[PDB]
Amino acid sequence: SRRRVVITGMGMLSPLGLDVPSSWEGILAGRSGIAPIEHMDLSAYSTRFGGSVKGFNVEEYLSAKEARKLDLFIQYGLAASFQAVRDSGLEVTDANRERIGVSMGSGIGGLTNIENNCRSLFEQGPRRISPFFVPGSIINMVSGFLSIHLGLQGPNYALTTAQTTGTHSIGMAARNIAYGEADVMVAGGSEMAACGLGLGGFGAARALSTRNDEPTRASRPWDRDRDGFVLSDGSGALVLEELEHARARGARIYAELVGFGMSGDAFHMTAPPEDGAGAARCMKNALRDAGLDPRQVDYINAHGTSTPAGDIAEIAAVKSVFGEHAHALSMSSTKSMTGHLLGAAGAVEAIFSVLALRDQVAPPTINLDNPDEGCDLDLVAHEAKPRKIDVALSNSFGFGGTNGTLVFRRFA
Amino acid sequence: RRRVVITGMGMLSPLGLDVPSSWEGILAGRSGIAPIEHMDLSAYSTRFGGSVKGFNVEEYLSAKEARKLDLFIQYGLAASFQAVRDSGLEVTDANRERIGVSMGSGIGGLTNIENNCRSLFEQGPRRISPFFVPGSIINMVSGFLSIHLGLQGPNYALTTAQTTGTHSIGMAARNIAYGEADVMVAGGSEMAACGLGLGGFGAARALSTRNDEPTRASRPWDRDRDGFVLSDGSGALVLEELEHARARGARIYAELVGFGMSGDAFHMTAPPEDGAGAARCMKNALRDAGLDPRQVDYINAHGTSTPAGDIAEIAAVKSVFGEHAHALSMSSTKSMTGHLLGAAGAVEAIFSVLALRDQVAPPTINLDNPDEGCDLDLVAHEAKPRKIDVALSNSFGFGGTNGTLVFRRFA
Ligand SMILES: O=C(O)[C@@H]1CS[C@@H](c2cccs2)N1
Ligand SMILES: O=C(O)[C@@H]1CS[C@@H](c2cccs2)N1
Ligand SMILES: [Mg+2]
Repeated sequence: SRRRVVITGMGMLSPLGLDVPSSWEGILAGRSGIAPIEHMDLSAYSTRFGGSVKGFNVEEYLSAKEARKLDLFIQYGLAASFQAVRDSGLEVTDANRERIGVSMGSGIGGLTNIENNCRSLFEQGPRRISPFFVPGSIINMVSGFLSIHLGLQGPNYALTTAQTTGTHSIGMAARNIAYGEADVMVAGGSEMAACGLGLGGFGAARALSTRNDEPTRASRPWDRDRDGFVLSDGSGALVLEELEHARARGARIYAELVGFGMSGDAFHMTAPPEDGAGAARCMKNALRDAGLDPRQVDYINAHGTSTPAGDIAEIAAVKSVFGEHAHALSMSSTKSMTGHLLGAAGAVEAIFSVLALRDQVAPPTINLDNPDEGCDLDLVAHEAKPRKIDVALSNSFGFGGTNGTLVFRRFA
Repeated sequence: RRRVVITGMGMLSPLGLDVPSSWEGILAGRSGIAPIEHMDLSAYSTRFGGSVKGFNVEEYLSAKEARKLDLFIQYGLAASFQAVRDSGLEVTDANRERIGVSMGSGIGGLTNIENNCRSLFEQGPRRISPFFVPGSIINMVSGFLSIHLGLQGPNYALTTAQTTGTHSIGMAARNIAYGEADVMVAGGSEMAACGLGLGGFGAARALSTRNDEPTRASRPWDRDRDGFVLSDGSGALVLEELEHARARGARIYAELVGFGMSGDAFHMTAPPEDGAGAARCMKNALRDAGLDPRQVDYINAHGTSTPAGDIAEIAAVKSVFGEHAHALSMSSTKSMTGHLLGAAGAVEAIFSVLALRDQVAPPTINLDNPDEGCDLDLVAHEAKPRKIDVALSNSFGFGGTNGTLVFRRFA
């Protein structure tokens, strides 16, 4: 029936680093990747900081010429994907290229490119719109360009489920493998929404922290003084592989992907229900998918965005799903350090969950100085905590009330 | 693996504001293409397209709700509401966890982004709508539909450019087949007819510039074709597990038996001349369905009226079907509707289902002089009544992303 799926390669760009090891080093050290934004003038904006990718060199991956045609979200997605494939040791050949697919998504996609082309249109006229505008801006072009560059001929698609994108991308890619549509998938997400429209759009909704004087303290999930999320950029990609395929080529296996859950809240467009009912159904779906007792869960990488309503909803959802075991597991939000990578959040957080398994350590929730009312679980405040972790869960919730949960397990 | 049937359909297209009106146009060989009226294209090289005419969002949403939502979302919701109504499905506490949605778009909220860009550049960030982000992102058709109807099953959105509608329907069917849902609303929507859209595709020289005869512009496989015609709209299907459908006495249009995907891994905006990726995709879909290629009677082609694209599809069909390529009928309804981009696969799935219901191959209009090698039965000019037990619908998109759906008569 259903085939087993393992993780054999990972890649990342984040506010903490230009690859996985550097990012993870920052995570375990409790380092913030958040700083005043330097690439544009935000004097007129209520939020002037976020998580930028620092010192990205696209020329390690693509020619300058090729890169100029592509929005940053595509460049970031390609970088993460190339890293992951290299990390996997996979060799693409005529014998396997039809069995290797890609599903790299984004929540917002090419907003910066669209903005720049809109500026050209309004100020100069339609003949200043780039000939590469459409292919350089649409969300499926990470999958498109990766497939072209590596020669991948398997299932080729992209999800866009807002802040849940990365999680859904990885889960659905795993389903393709489990049900025999592919043997390998490169999956994850990328995001670069740090332009006027992005900061201004989230600003207009009053969704962002406005702690401009102390950006590194802004993202503080479950803390009583939290005041909205921190906008961040980057990408995560995983090479998912059928177990026997991985074993046959002597691949290094990080972990097994054992469970995937989805649900819809059917509640509100931008706010979760206070009781976290949809998130609870999603996690339960994922645990039953994995054939697990909830007591087997050791670590949860929370969605944990540093919003008042969101953070408390997750606590409620975890208490509902896990009962008294909610007090035995460890749960943390790495968004405390990275900020919120939107569509890429689930991808980078899947990577962190896998590394939590590899290194047997719960990443910290930094800035958790004063836990809010009811936020009385082990939230790994301040410092990384070495502990036994056999099963790790990663949650993402997004606009439209779209939920995703991934369950990873140590592989023996 | 559980069987999946189609129990409801909905549509907005250049030919009509619902399925029956659109299908009437298709069978009559009507063009939905006309000079664009909603903006000033005097300075553009292409000034026509397929618009949705006389859309009344207040049949579906309050004025307040509508003001928050980009047109592509309005179109998607309209098609979705129609399809759910057409299905007769009753959502209850007992089944709401088993009903999901996967409605996608290729480009999404270009018009809304354009309008907000004006506020940003002329006034600054403080004039950006508080609803800008949720009202513009692609997953909001799925989001809003789930909220309005109380659907708590799988909730997601595909964005695979011109293949979106096809992939959305295919992956939704997989959810049902493998037990993740009993019902899914699936398809796509698009409204890219703004300065950025016309200007963007214009800058790439991808559009027909036959401004003097807009209804003759979309001419798939014709020697005088000169690019695609940009169109707007939406399609949605209610997909349902067979026993679930039977239990409530649903009207079943057809069965969805196969879904294939592939990547060309060739070029960003052009397929390979031999259509190798499309061929692999169709073969995958047929194997998924457990069908011999000789069982295929009708193909609703991607058929965009681009030089490279059209010929690649013929080559792919010849490769997959061999001598049977001369027995089947293939047509492009884009000859009449133009190219609905992300919604193309959704409306074309609907047309394939209706081809099965009515036992008729829709025409490829404007096919006056077939190009070299385009010597299959392309149903030139007029609808052709024939036996159709199995119908295939193809979509190919930027990045070389391919999808094929296989539908069969349900007895
Ligand atoms: O990631 C985020 O910042 C947002 C806010 S918390 C979550 C939602 C759940 C339901 C609607 S919005 N997504
Ligand atoms: O739908 C369209 O108009 C375009 C052109 S034909 C198809 C492609 C296949 C491979 C890359 S582009 N998509
Ligand atoms: Mg921080």
